[PDB]
Amino acid sequence: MPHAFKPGDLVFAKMKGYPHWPARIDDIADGAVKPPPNKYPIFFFGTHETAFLGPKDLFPYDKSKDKYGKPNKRKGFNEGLWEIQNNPHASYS
Ligand SMILES: c1cnc(N2CC[C@@]3(CCOC3)C2)cn1
Repeated sequence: MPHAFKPGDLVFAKMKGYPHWPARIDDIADGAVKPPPNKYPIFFFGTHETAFLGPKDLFPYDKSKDKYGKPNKRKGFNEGLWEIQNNPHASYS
């Protein structure tokens, strides 16, 4: 049965106005800005942007990839699909 989300988990993350997007739950570095309550730091592959999202917008990657893991015209998306599939735990700093 599912656990709560934890750093390192791979998802498609949904934001208003964008397609479900390959992403990971990030760690918060020592000294770094914490998310608001009930929110997770989401790192979007390809764009390499961070946003804070709750579980309603987080779809586990394994379950969702057949639906959401197809090329998209949007900037950074296809790079994002390569990242999540090929090196999802790398440093993208
Ligand atoms: C400015 C502000 N937010 C933006 N996005 C928020 C979600 C998004 C999906 C892929 O990367 C992150 C795009 C883009 N530009």
